[PDB]
Amino acid sequence: QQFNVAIFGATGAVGETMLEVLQEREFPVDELFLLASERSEGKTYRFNGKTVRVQNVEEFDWSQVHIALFSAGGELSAKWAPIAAEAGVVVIDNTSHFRYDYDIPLVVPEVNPEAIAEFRNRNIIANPNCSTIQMLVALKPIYDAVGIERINVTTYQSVSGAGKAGIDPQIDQFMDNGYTKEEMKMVWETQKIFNDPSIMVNPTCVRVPVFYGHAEAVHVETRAPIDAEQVMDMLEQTDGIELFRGADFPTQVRDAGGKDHVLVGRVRNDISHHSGINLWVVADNVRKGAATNAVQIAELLVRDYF
Amino acid sequence: QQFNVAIFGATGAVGETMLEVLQEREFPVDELFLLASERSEGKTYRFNGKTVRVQNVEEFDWSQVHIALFSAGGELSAKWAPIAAEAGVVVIDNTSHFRYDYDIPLVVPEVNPEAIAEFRNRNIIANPNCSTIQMLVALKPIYDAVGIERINVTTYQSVETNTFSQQIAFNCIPQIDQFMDNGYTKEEMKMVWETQKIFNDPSIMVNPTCVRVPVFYGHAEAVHVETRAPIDAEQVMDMLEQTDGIELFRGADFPTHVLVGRVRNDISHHSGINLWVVADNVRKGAATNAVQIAELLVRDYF
Repeated sequence: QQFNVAIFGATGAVGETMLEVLQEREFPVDELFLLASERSEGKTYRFNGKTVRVQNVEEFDWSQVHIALFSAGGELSAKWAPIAAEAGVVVIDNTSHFRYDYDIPLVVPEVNPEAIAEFRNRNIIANPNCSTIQMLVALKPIYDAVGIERINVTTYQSVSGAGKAGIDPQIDQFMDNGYTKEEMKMVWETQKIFNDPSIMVNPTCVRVPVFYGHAEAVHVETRAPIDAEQVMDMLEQTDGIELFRGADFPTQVRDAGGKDHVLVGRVRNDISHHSGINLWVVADNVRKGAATNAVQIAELLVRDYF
Repeated sequence: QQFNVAIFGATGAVGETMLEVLQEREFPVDELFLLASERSEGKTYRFNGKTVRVQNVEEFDWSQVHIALFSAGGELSAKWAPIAAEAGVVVIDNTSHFRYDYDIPLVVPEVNPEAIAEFRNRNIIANPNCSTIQMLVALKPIYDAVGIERINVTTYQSVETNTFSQQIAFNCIPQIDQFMDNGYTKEEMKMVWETQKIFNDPSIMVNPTCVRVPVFYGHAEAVHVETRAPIDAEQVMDMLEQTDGIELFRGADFPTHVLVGRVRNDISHHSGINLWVVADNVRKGAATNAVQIAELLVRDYF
């Protein structure tokens, strides 16, 4: 069984990464379509040994495809995802646009793959922010074991918007709580994915002068005590996570290792407070994390619903 | 009344900063003596409109001095402080060496000026780590008002070379740091011990994360405080404006004198307070703190 797939925003960095991930993950693609604006039309890419030509989204017949991956910015998704959906395409959307819609599932496949069933509400599934993906993958085993009462998290990214490959702010006027509109969005994404309005989330989204890749410092207040050693064991077993325990010798120092893996380290309890757990979570290639999450959604969608 | 003051480690950066702070604060100095090893002897500095020559510590008569400010490294304080103290000098030591000794006070004048009294034990007062000083001045009003149950703090260094490495997110995974058995570095534990000592409170839990990546302009700290009674971030923002030496910043662009910003409660948890603390010259902070101790010593003890 093979499926027709579109990538919208195919000439952008995430869109290009999506093609690479579909190939690397050996997704059962029959025909691949690459969509962009008129200015990008005619550009060529190689996928599974075949040539694919970018075409204008304005001329595209959506009846050709089963699933579309969108990564061309929120306003274009706002316009085009309803149109693809109406044609019977299931859109996996890598923008902020549909993440907060009550009727649209927001999915991290290691955490809430059950939510994918709700694709039939609107023919759209929302891909979360890489920051939220990273954190939720790392926290889920802890949540499952002992519960989570409160998360305090600091995220770090470049001031310039570059560094997303790693290989070369407005106060929220409604909440009036001192958190920025980005920070509140993380709260809402986190609570949605956990499907748990009782989890308190307190983010600080920090811009750093110069930074390649993305990092988060995470403190969690658990509902039952848990030893750092236990959570390190859990994370080591968990899929998609690479745990770094630290090196005593040069030969024990490791590189990033994975293509799109959640890199975890500095795992430790609050001193004399074992219902407090601390960890840092890193993504070297931010785009590959986002793209991979989107493809994992498509894999499960195809498996259980097609 | 004027006092004879020595600086040991005069040619080091902190030593030079101490000279500058003594001058800027108009400390009542009779004679300033500048001390170092054989090699640095003969070097000159300007102080209070005078040329002062660096001399060898090995040949120095300590009976000349009332107060000495030390910042030549831990082993040298270990060597010279008991020697100076025996000669009747009150030593204010900038190193970590004496900080954790039960009979030596560790003093931040805004927080625990009472502890200076314990200088009579061994004629030594310990100056805290520059990052601990920075944090404790910001937390003191909060501590006084509602108390503090738990502090979680991250300290950041200021801005293949180290410069480039400090820009790579993968280095936030601390593969090559040396950890004590509880998962924390010596450096981080020192912060724990200094905080509990200065607040004179063995019950305050302290959880420090001391990092060299990412880096910010100035010396930044991110603090979460778990209080003993709820307090509004607006109350807290009021207190910090009505405290001298602290400057408050609003706006979501922070980190961007001691500066304090992003002050907010944990959502629906008002006994949680979050804030950033940024110092422009954290080394000058340490020097200033040491000179402040010397000031209270002169005023209240001499």
